[PDB]
Amino acid sequence: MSKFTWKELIQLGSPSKAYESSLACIAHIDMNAFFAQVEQMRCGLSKEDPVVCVQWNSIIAVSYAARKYGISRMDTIQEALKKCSNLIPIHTAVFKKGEDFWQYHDGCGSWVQDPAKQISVEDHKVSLEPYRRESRKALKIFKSACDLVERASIDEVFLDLGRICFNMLMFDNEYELTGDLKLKDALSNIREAFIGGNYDINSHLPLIPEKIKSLKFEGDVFNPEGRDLITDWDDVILALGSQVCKGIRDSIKDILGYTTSCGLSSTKNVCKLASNYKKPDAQTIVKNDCLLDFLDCGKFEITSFWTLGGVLGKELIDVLDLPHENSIKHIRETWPDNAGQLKEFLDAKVKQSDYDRSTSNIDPLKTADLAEKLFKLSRGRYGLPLSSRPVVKSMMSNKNLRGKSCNSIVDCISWLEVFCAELTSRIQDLEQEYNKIVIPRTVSISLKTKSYEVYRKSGPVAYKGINFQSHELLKVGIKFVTDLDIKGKNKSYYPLTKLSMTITNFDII
Repeated sequence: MSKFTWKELIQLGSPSKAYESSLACIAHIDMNAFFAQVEQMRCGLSKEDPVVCVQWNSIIAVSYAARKYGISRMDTIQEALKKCSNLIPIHTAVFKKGEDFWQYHDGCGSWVQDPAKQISVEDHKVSLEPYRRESRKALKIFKSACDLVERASIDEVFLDLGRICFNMLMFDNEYELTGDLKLKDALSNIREAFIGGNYDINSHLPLIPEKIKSLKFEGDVFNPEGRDLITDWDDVILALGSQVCKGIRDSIKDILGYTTSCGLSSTKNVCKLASNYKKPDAQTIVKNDCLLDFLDCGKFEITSFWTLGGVLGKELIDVLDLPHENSIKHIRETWPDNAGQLKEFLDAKVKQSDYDRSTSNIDPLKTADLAEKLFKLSRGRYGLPLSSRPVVKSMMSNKNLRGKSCNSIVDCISWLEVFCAELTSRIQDLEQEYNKIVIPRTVSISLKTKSYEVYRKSGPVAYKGINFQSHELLKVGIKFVTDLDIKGKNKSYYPLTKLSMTITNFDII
Protein backbone atom coordinates (compact mmCIF):
# COMPACT_ATOMS: atom_id res chain seq x y z
CA MET A 1 0.00 0.00 0.00
CA SER A 2 0.99 3.65 -0.54
CA LYS A 3 2.80 5.51 2.23
CA PHE A 4 0.07 8.20 2.20
CA THR A 5 -3.43 7.98 3.71
CA TRP A 6 -6.87 8.96 2.44
CA LYS A 7 -6.94 11.82 4.93
CA GLU A 8 -3.82 13.37 3.41
CA LEU A 9 -5.23 13.11 -0.11
CA ILE A 10 -8.72 14.34 0.82
CA GLN A 11 -7.19 17.27 2.69
CA LEU A 12 -6.15 18.76 -0.67
CA GLY A 13 -9.81 19.65 -1.17
CA SER A 14 -9.63 22.02 1.81
CA PRO A 15 -8.48 25.58 1.05
CA SER A 16 -7.65 26.22 4.71
CA LYS A 17 -5.83 22.96 5.38
CA ALA A 18 -4.43 21.72 2.04
CA TYR A 19 -1.03 23.29 2.76
CA GLU A 20 -0.54 20.98 5.77
CA SER A 21 -0.88 17.83 3.69
CA SER A 22 2.27 15.94 2.72
CA LEU A 23 0.63 15.66 -0.73
CA ALA A 24 0.36 19.46 -1.06
CA CYS A 25 1.03 21.04 -4.43
CA ILE A 26 2.12 24.66 -4.10
CA ALA A 27 3.49 26.77 -6.98
CA HIS A 28 5.51 29.99 -7.01
CA ILE A 29 5.39 32.04 -10.21
CA ASP A 30 7.69 34.97 -11.06
CA MET A 31 7.41 37.56 -13.79
CA ASN A 32 11.16 38.24 -14.08
CA ALA A 33 12.69 41.64 -14.91
CA PHE A 34 9.04 42.68 -14.78
CA PHE A 35 9.43 46.45 -15.22
CA ALA A 36 11.52 45.78 -18.33
CA GLN A 37 8.90 43.37 -19.68
CA VAL A 38 6.15 45.98 -19.20
CA GLU A 39 8.10 48.61 -21.16
CA GLN A 40 9.07 46.03 -23.76
CA MET A 41 5.46 45.02 -24.46
CA ARG A 42 4.23 48.62 -24.27
CA CYS A 43 6.56 49.69 -27.10
CA GLY A 44 5.93 46.57 -29.15
CA LEU A 45 9.42 45.12 -28.67
CA SER A 46 10.36 41.43 -28.42
CA LYS A 47 11.93 39.40 -25.61
CA GLU A 48 15.02 39.31 -27.83
CA ASP A 49 15.52 43.09 -27.72
CA PRO A 50 18.05 44.40 -25.15
CA VAL A 51 15.58 46.61 -23.27
CA VAL A 52 16.38 48.16 -19.94
CA CYS A 53 13.92 50.06 -17.74
CA VAL A 54 15.46 53.37 -16.76
CA GLN A 55 15.28 56.07 -14.11
CA TRP A 56 17.40 59.26 -14.32
CA ASN A 57 20.89 57.77 -14.85
CA SER A 58 20.13 54.46 -13.12
CA ILE A 59 18.72 51.17 -14.39
CA ILE A 60 15.99 49.55 -12.31
CA ALA A 61 15.25 46.51 -14.48
CA VAL A 62 17.40 44.64 -16.98
CA SER A 63 15.83 42.38 -19.60
CA TYR A 64 17.56 39.04 -19.84
CA ALA A 65 18.37 39.94 -23.44
CA ALA A 66 20.49 42.79 -22.07
CA ARG A 67 21.98 40.84 -19.15
CA LYS A 68 23.73 38.74 -21.80
CA TYR A 69 25.99 41.77 -22.32
CA GLY A 70 27.01 41.81 -18.66
CA ILE A 71 24.62 44.64 -17.73
CA SER A 72 23.06 44.90 -14.26
CA ARG A 73 21.33 47.43 -11.99
CA MET A 74 24.80 48.42 -10.79
CA ASP A 75 25.59 49.98 -14.17
CA THR A 76 24.71 53.55 -15.13
CA ILE A 77 22.88 53.99 -18.44
CA GLN A 78 26.09 55.28 -20.00
CA GLU A 79 28.07 52.28 -18.76
CA ALA A 80 25.38 49.94 -20.12
CA LEU A 81 25.40 51.67 -23.50
CA LYS A 82 29.11 50.86 -23.64
CA LYS A 83 28.45 47.17 -22.96
CA CYS A 84 25.62 47.00 -25.50
CA SER A 85 25.62 49.00 -28.74
CA ASN A 86 21.99 48.36 -29.70
CA LEU A 87 20.71 48.93 -26.16
CA ILE A 88 17.13 50.15 -25.77
CA PRO A 89 16.73 52.13 -22.55
CA ILE A 90 13.16 53.14 -21.75
CA HIS A 91 12.55 55.73 -19.09
CA THR A 92 9.80 55.14 -16.58
CA ALA A 93 6.63 57.24 -16.82
CA VAL A 94 6.87 60.34 -14.65
CA PHE A 95 4.76 62.99 -12.90
CA LYS A 96 5.72 66.58 -13.63
CA LYS A 97 5.78 69.16 -10.83
CA GLY A 98 2.28 70.64 -10.61
CA GLU A 99 0.38 67.95 -12.51
CA ASP A 100 -1.72 65.12 -11.10
CA PHE A 101 -1.09 62.52 -13.81
CA TRP A 102 1.93 60.55 -14.96
CA GLN A 103 3.19 60.50 -18.54
CA TYR A 104 5.71 58.69 -20.69
CA HIS A 105 8.31 60.69 -22.59
CA ASP A 106 9.69 58.15 -25.07
CA GLY A 107 12.74 59.38 -26.95
CA CYS A 108 13.74 61.46 -23.91
CA GLY A 109 16.34 60.74 -21.25
CA SER A 110 19.80 61.64 -19.96
CA TRP A 111 21.42 59.51 -22.68
CA VAL A 112 19.91 61.52 -25.54
CA GLN A 113 22.08 64.40 -26.81
CA ASP A 114 19.20 66.71 -27.76
CA PRO A 115 18.76 69.19 -24.86
CA ALA A 116 15.07 69.48 -25.73
CA LYS A 117 14.55 65.74 -25.18
CA GLN A 118 15.48 65.47 -21.50
CA ILE A 119 13.59 64.35 -18.39
CA SER A 120 14.73 66.67 -15.60
CA VAL A 121 15.07 65.18 -12.12
CA GLU A 122 14.41 68.62 -10.65
CA ASP A 123 10.73 68.85 -11.61
CA HIS A 124 9.79 65.20 -12.19
CA LYS A 125 9.04 62.14 -10.06
CA VAL A 126 9.01 58.49 -11.12
CA SER A 127 5.62 56.77 -11.21
CA LEU A 128 5.39 53.00 -10.86
CA GLU A 129 1.63 52.94 -11.52
CA PRO A 130 2.01 51.36 -14.98
CA TYR A 131 3.67 48.36 -13.32
CA ARG A 132 0.99 48.08 -10.62
CA ARG A 133 -1.66 48.15 -13.36
CA GLU A 134 -0.02 45.38 -15.39
CA SER A 135 0.50 43.35 -12.22
CA ARG A 136 -3.23 43.52 -11.44
CA LYS A 137 -3.95 42.13 -14.89
CA ALA A 138 -1.79 39.07 -14.14
CA LEU A 139 -3.34 38.64 -10.71
CA LYS A 140 -6.83 38.53 -12.27
CA ILE A 141 -5.60 35.80 -14.62
CA PHE A 142 -4.01 33.82 -11.76
CA LYS A 143 -7.14 34.12 -9.60
CA SER A 144 -9.28 32.90 -12.50
CA ALA A 145 -7.41 29.60 -12.64
CA CYS A 146 -6.75 29.00 -8.94
CA ASP A 147 -9.08 29.44 -5.95
CA LEU A 148 -6.26 30.36 -3.57
CA VAL A 149 -3.70 32.89 -4.75
CA GLU A 150 -1.24 34.83 -2.61
CA ARG A 151 0.11 38.09 -4.01
CA ALA A 152 3.58 37.89 -2.48
CA SER A 153 4.70 40.96 -4.44
CA ILE A 154 4.09 42.98 -7.59
CA ASP A 155 5.87 40.31 -9.68
CA GLU A 156 5.45 37.12 -7.63
CA VAL A 157 2.57 34.93 -6.46
CA PHE A 158 1.94 31.63 -4.69
CA LEU A 159 -0.79 29.25 -5.80
CA ASP A 160 -2.30 26.34 -3.87
CA LEU A 161 -3.13 23.83 -6.61
CA GLY A 162 -4.82 21.45 -4.19
CA ARG A 163 -8.43 21.63 -5.40
CA ILE A 164 -7.46 21.63 -9.07
CA CYS A 165 -5.14 18.66 -8.62
CA PHE A 166 -7.57 16.72 -6.44
CA ASN A 167 -10.42 17.21 -8.92
CA MET A 168 -8.27 16.30 -11.94
CA LEU A 169 -7.16 13.13 -10.17
CA MET A 170 -10.68 12.11 -9.16
CA PHE A 171 -13.01 13.59 -11.81
CA ASP A 172 -11.24 14.68 -15.03
CA ASN A 173 -12.57 12.46 -17.83
CA GLU A 174 -10.93 14.20 -20.80
CA TYR A 175 -7.21 14.43 -19.96
CA GLU A 176 -5.03 12.10 -22.02
CA LEU A 177 -1.89 10.35 -20.87
CA THR A 178 -1.33 8.95 -24.38
CA GLY A 179 -3.15 8.64 -27.68
CA ASP A 180 -4.75 5.41 -26.43
CA LEU A 181 -4.79 6.02 -22.67
CA LYS A 182 -7.02 8.38 -20.71
CA LEU A 183 -6.38 9.65 -17.18
CA LYS A 184 -9.76 8.19 -16.18
CA ASP A 185 -8.88 4.65 -17.28
CA ALA A 186 -5.45 4.76 -15.63
CA LEU A 187 -6.96 5.83 -12.31
CA SER A 188 -10.19 3.78 -12.32
CA ASN A 189 -9.13 1.94 -9.15
CA ILE A 190 -8.66 4.94 -6.86
CA ARG A 191 -11.58 6.87 -8.34
CA GLU A 192 -13.87 3.91 -7.67
CA ALA A 193 -12.47 3.60 -4.15
CA PHE A 194 -13.08 7.29 -3.54
CA ILE A 195 -16.71 7.24 -4.65
CA GLY A 196 -16.95 3.84 -2.95
CA GLY A 197 -16.38 5.46 0.44
CA ASN A 198 -15.53 2.17 2.13
CA TYR A 199 -12.26 3.41 3.60
CA ASP A 200 -11.12 4.72 6.96
CA ILE A 201 -9.54 8.17 6.61
CA ASN A 202 -6.44 6.86 8.40
CA SER A 203 -6.19 3.92 5.99
CA HIS A 204 -3.43 3.98 3.39
CA LEU A 205 -4.18 4.66 -0.26
CA PRO A 206 -3.82 1.72 -2.62
CA LEU A 207 -0.57 1.58 -4.61
CA ILE A 208 -0.42 3.79 -7.71
CA PRO A 209 -1.40 1.79 -10.83
CA GLU A 210 1.44 1.08 -13.28
CA LYS A 211 -0.41 3.01 -15.96
CA ILE A 212 -0.24 6.35 -14.14
CA LYS A 213 3.52 6.22 -14.78
CA SER A 214 2.67 7.34 -18.32
CA LEU A 215 1.72 10.74 -16.84
CA LYS A 216 4.22 13.42 -17.87
CA PHE A 217 5.84 16.14 -15.76
CA GLU A 218 5.84 19.50 -17.54
CA GLY A 219 9.09 21.36 -16.90
CA ASP A 220 12.46 20.41 -15.41
CA VAL A 221 12.36 17.69 -12.76
CA PHE A 222 15.31 18.43 -10.43
CA ASN A 223 16.68 14.93 -10.15
CA PRO A 224 20.52 14.75 -9.99
CA GLU A 225 20.33 11.25 -8.47
CA GLY A 226 18.20 9.87 -11.29
CA ARG A 227 15.34 8.65 -9.10
CA ASP A 228 12.23 7.28 -10.80
CA LEU A 229 9.73 9.99 -11.74
CA ILE A 230 6.35 8.59 -10.59
CA THR A 231 6.61 6.34 -7.53
CA ASP A 232 3.73 7.34 -5.22
CA TRP A 233 0.66 9.59 -5.11
CA ASP A 234 2.65 12.71 -4.27
CA ASP A 235 4.42 12.45 -7.66
CA VAL A 236 1.07 12.08 -9.44
CA ILE A 237 -0.40 15.18 -7.81
CA LEU A 238 2.81 17.09 -8.55
CA ALA A 239 2.86 16.02 -12.22
CA LEU A 240 -0.78 17.08 -12.65
CA GLY A 241 0.17 20.32 -10.96
CA SER A 242 2.93 20.96 -13.50
CA GLN A 243 0.46 20.60 -16.37
CA VAL A 244 -1.91 23.07 -14.67
CA CYS A 245 0.93 25.53 -14.05
CA LYS A 246 2.01 25.48 -17.66
CA GLY A 247 -1.56 26.24 -18.74
CA ILE A 248 -1.71 29.16 -16.30
CA ARG A 249 1.65 30.50 -17.44
CA ASP A 250 0.58 30.06 -21.08
CA SER A 251 -2.44 32.26 -20.30
CA ILE A 252 -0.26 35.04 -18.86
CA LYS A 253 1.95 34.83 -21.97
CA ASP A 254 -0.87 34.78 -24.55
CA ILE A 255 -3.00 37.49 -22.93
CA LEU A 256 -0.32 39.88 -21.68
CA GLY A 257 2.84 38.64 -23.38
CA TYR A 258 4.73 38.26 -20.09
CA THR A 259 7.16 35.39 -19.51
CA THR A 260 7.46 33.69 -16.13
CA SER A 261 9.67 31.25 -14.24
CA CYS A 262 7.92 28.78 -11.94
CA GLY A 263 8.73 26.51 -9.00
CA LEU A 264 6.58 23.59 -7.89
CA SER A 265 6.83 21.44 -4.76
CA SER A 266 4.96 20.59 -1.55
CA THR A 267 5.72 23.79 0.42
CA LYS A 268 6.00 27.55 -0.09
CA ASN A 269 9.67 27.74 0.81
CA VAL A 270 10.86 25.08 -1.60
CA CYS A 271 8.81 26.22 -4.60
CA LYS A 272 10.07 29.77 -4.08
CA LEU A 273 13.67 28.50 -4.17
CA ALA A 274 12.84 26.32 -7.18
CA SER A 275 11.33 29.37 -8.88
CA ASN A 276 14.63 31.24 -8.79
CA TYR A 277 16.67 28.13 -9.69
CA LYS A 278 16.44 28.78 -13.44
CA LYS A 279 15.56 32.50 -13.55
CA PRO A 280 14.83 33.10 -17.23
CA ASP A 281 11.64 31.49 -18.56
CA ALA A 282 11.43 28.05 -16.97
CA GLN A 283 9.64 25.60 -14.73
CA THR A 284 11.48 23.66 -12.02
CA ILE A 285 9.80 20.71 -10.27
CA VAL A 286 10.97 19.39 -6.89
CA LYS A 287 9.61 15.92 -5.99
CA ASN A 288 9.35 15.05 -2.28
CA ASP A 289 11.97 12.29 -2.76
CA CYS A 290 14.28 14.95 -4.23
CA LEU A 291 13.86 17.57 -1.50
CA LEU A 292 17.18 16.79 0.22
CA ASP A 293 19.05 16.55 -3.10
CA PHE A 294 17.64 20.00 -3.94
CA LEU A 295 18.38 21.66 -0.58
CA ASP A 296 21.94 20.25 -0.58
CA CYS A 297 22.68 21.00 -4.25
CA GLY A 298 25.07 23.73 -3.12
CA LYS A 299 23.07 26.86 -3.84
CA PHE A 300 21.29 27.15 -0.50
CA GLU A 301 21.99 27.82 3.17
CA ILE A 302 19.74 28.21 6.21
CA THR A 303 19.65 31.95 5.44
CA SER A 304 18.06 31.27 2.05
CA PHE A 305 14.75 30.62 3.77
CA TRP A 306 11.98 33.22 3.98
CA THR A 307 12.18 34.50 7.58
CA LEU A 308 15.81 33.49 8.12
CA GLY A 309 17.47 35.93 5.73
CA GLY A 310 18.00 38.60 8.36
CA VAL A 311 19.03 39.08 11.98
CA LEU A 312 17.25 35.94 13.23
CA GLY A 313 19.07 33.81 10.66
CA LYS A 314 22.42 35.32 11.59
CA GLU A 315 21.74 34.62 15.27
CA LEU A 316 20.86 30.97 14.60
CA ILE A 317 24.12 30.53 12.73
CA ASP A 318 25.93 31.50 15.94
CA VAL A 319 23.56 29.87 18.44
CA LEU A 320 23.52 26.58 16.54
CA ASP A 321 27.21 26.92 15.57
CA LEU A 322 26.50 26.18 11.90
CA PRO A 323 29.09 25.92 9.11
CA HIS A 324 29.06 28.64 6.42
CA GLU A 325 28.49 25.95 3.79
CA ASN A 326 25.84 23.22 4.02
CA SER A 327 24.25 24.59 7.16
CA ILE A 328 21.00 22.96 6.06
CA LYS A 329 22.39 19.43 5.98
CA HIS A 330 24.24 20.23 9.19
CA ILE A 331 20.97 20.94 10.97
CA ARG A 332 19.41 17.76 9.58
CA GLU A 333 22.16 15.43 10.75
CA THR A 334 22.95 17.16 14.05
CA TRP A 335 19.37 16.58 15.24
CA PRO A 336 18.34 13.62 12.99
CA ASP A 337 15.61 11.86 14.95
CA ASN A 338 13.11 14.45 16.11
CA ALA A 339 12.45 18.16 16.64
CA GLY A 340 12.43 17.59 20.39
CA GLN A 341 16.16 16.96 20.11
CA LEU A 342 16.69 20.46 18.68
CA LYS A 343 14.32 21.94 21.26
CA GLU A 344 16.38 20.51 24.13
CA PHE A 345 19.52 21.96 22.52
CA LEU A 346 17.84 25.37 22.25
CA ASP A 347 16.54 25.24 25.81
CA ALA A 348 20.09 24.67 27.02
CA LYS A 349 21.35 27.56 24.90
CA VAL A 350 18.76 29.97 26.28
CA LYS A 351 19.69 29.11 29.89
CA GLN A 352 23.36 29.77 29.12
CA SER A 353 24.81 32.72 31.08
CA ASP A 354 26.04 34.55 27.96
CA TYR A 355 22.54 34.47 26.46
CA ASP A 356 20.97 37.95 26.23
CA ARG A 357 17.18 37.61 26.20
CA SER A 358 16.91 41.41 25.91
CA THR A 359 18.43 41.63 22.43
CA SER A 360 17.91 38.06 21.21
CA ASN A 361 15.65 37.46 18.21
CA ILE A 362 14.90 34.03 19.69
CA ASP A 363 11.84 33.63 21.94
CA PRO A 364 12.78 31.40 24.93
CA LEU A 365 9.10 30.63 25.58
CA LYS A 366 8.53 29.19 22.08
CA THR A 367 11.54 27.00 21.41
CA ALA A 368 9.21 24.15 20.52
CA ASP A 369 7.93 26.11 17.51
CA LEU A 370 11.40 27.19 16.40
CA ALA A 371 12.84 23.69 16.71
CA GLU A 372 10.00 22.16 14.68
CA LYS A 373 10.40 24.97 12.13
CA LEU A 374 14.12 24.33 11.62
CA PHE A 375 13.72 20.56 11.74
CA LYS A 376 11.15 20.78 8.94
CA LEU A 377 12.79 23.49 6.82
CA SER A 378 16.02 21.47 6.72
CA ARG A 379 14.03 18.57 5.27
CA GLY A 380 11.94 20.72 2.94
CA ARG A 381 8.70 19.88 4.73
CA TYR A 382 7.76 23.06 6.62
CA GLY A 383 4.37 24.03 5.28
CA LEU A 384 3.13 27.60 5.66
CA PRO A 385 -0.35 28.80 4.66
CA LEU A 386 -0.86 31.15 1.74
CA SER A 387 -1.74 34.23 3.79
CA SER A 388 -2.97 37.54 2.43
CA ARG A 389 -0.25 40.07 3.36
CA PRO A 390 -0.77 42.49 6.31
CA VAL A 391 -2.91 45.61 6.01
CA VAL A 392 -0.91 48.61 4.85
CA LYS A 393 0.06 50.45 8.02
CA SER A 394 1.62 53.49 6.31
CA MET A 395 2.21 54.96 2.84
CA MET A 396 4.64 57.76 2.01
CA SER A 397 5.36 59.85 -1.07
CA ASN A 398 8.40 62.09 -0.84
CA LYS A 399 10.88 64.04 -2.94
CA ASN A 400 14.46 65.03 -2.18
CA LEU A 401 14.45 68.47 -3.76
CA ARG A 402 17.34 69.82 -5.81
CA GLY A 403 18.08 73.50 -6.33
CA LYS A 404 15.01 75.72 -6.24
CA SER A 405 12.44 73.18 -7.45
CA CYS A 406 10.47 74.07 -4.31
CA ASN A 407 11.15 77.78 -3.77
CA SER A 408 7.78 78.88 -2.32
CA ILE A 409 4.31 77.97 -1.08
CA VAL A 410 3.00 77.65 -4.65
CA ASP A 411 5.84 75.20 -5.31
CA CYS A 412 5.00 73.19 -2.17
CA ILE A 413 1.42 72.83 -3.32
CA SER A 414 2.53 71.91 -6.83
CA TRP A 415 4.53 69.02 -5.37
CA LEU A 416 1.70 67.96 -3.07
CA GLU A 417 -0.56 67.62 -6.09
CA VAL A 418 1.92 65.08 -7.41
CA PHE A 419 2.26 63.30 -4.06
CA CYS A 420 -1.49 63.12 -3.58
CA ALA A 421 -2.01 61.66 -7.06
CA GLU A 422 0.65 59.04 -6.34
CA LEU A 423 -0.76 57.92 -2.98
CA THR A 424 -4.23 57.94 -4.52
CA SER A 425 -3.29 55.51 -7.28
CA ARG A 426 -1.48 53.33 -4.73
CA ILE A 427 -4.60 53.27 -2.54
CA GLN A 428 -6.87 52.35 -5.45
CA ASP A 429 -4.48 49.51 -6.27
CA LEU A 430 -4.66 48.09 -2.74
CA GLU A 431 -8.42 48.47 -2.96
CA GLN A 432 -8.78 46.54 -6.21
CA GLU A 433 -6.04 43.94 -5.63
CA TYR A 434 -7.72 42.97 -2.34
CA ASN A 435 -11.27 44.23 -2.94
CA LYS A 436 -11.42 46.54 0.09
CA ILE A 437 -12.13 50.24 0.65
CA VAL A 438 -9.03 51.84 2.19
CA ILE A 439 -9.65 55.16 3.91
CA PRO A 440 -6.72 56.99 5.59
CA ARG A 441 -7.63 59.17 8.58
CA THR A 442 -4.27 60.67 9.59
CA VAL A 443 -2.06 62.78 7.30
CA SER A 444 1.49 63.89 8.08
CA ILE A 445 3.48 66.48 6.15
CA SER A 446 7.20 66.74 6.86
CA LEU A 447 9.87 68.89 5.23
CA LYS A 448 13.50 70.03 5.37
CA THR A 449 14.41 73.69 4.90
CA LYS A 450 17.41 75.30 3.21
CA SER A 451 19.01 75.35 6.67
CA TYR A 452 18.26 71.64 7.11
CA GLU A 453 15.64 72.32 9.79
CA VAL A 454 12.84 69.74 10.02
CA TYR A 455 9.19 70.83 10.14
CA ARG A 456 6.36 68.33 10.58
CA LYS A 457 2.60 68.67 11.01
CA SER A 458 0.22 65.74 11.40
CA GLY A 459 -3.57 65.86 11.57
CA PRO A 460 -6.98 64.27 10.75
CA VAL A 461 -8.39 64.17 7.21
CA ALA A 462 -12.07 64.08 6.22
CA TYR A 463 -14.13 61.99 3.80
CA LYS A 464 -16.86 64.07 2.13
CA GLY A 465 -17.81 60.91 0.27
CA ILE A 466 -16.51 57.88 -1.52
CA ASN A 467 -13.20 57.94 -3.05
CA PHE A 468 -12.62 61.50 -2.52
CA GLN A 469 -9.22 60.86 -0.93
CA SER A 470 -7.58 62.92 -3.67
CA HIS A 471 -9.36 66.24 -3.10
CA GLU A 472 -9.60 65.71 0.67
CA LEU A 473 -5.93 64.81 1.13
CA LEU A 474 -4.73 67.73 -0.98
CA LYS A 475 -6.83 70.21 1.01
CA VAL A 476 -5.47 69.08 4.40
CA GLY A 477 -1.96 68.87 2.98
CA ILE A 478 -2.17 72.38 1.55
CA LYS A 479 -3.34 73.63 4.94
CA PHE A 480 -0.39 72.05 6.75
CA VAL A 481 2.10 73.19 4.12
CA THR A 482 0.72 76.70 4.55
CA ASP A 483 0.75 76.45 8.35
CA LEU A 484 4.43 75.46 8.35
CA ASP A 485 5.19 78.12 5.74
CA ILE A 486 4.04 80.68 8.29
CA LYS A 487 5.84 78.99 11.19
CA GLY A 488 9.10 79.60 9.33
CA LYS A 489 8.34 83.16 8.23
CA ASN A 490 11.59 84.47 9.71
CA LYS A 491 14.28 81.92 8.84
CA SER A 492 16.23 80.57 5.86
CA TYR A 493 13.29 78.48 4.76
CA TYR A 494 12.30 78.14 1.12
CA PRO A 495 14.88 76.61 -0.92
CA LEU A 496 13.50 73.31 0.48
CA THR A 497 15.63 70.17 0.36
CA LYS A 498 12.85 67.71 1.21
CA LEU A 499 9.06 67.41 1.30
CA SER A 500 6.88 64.39 2.04
CA MET A 501 3.25 63.38 2.55
CA THR A 502 2.60 60.38 4.79
CA ILE A 503 -0.79 58.79 5.42
CA THR A 504 -1.60 56.47 8.32
CA ASN A 505 -4.51 55.44 10.55
CA PHE A 506 -6.04 53.28 7.81
CA ASP A 507 -9.69 52.29 8.07
CA ILE A 508 -10.26 49.21 5.89
CA ILE A 509 -13.92 48.57 5.02
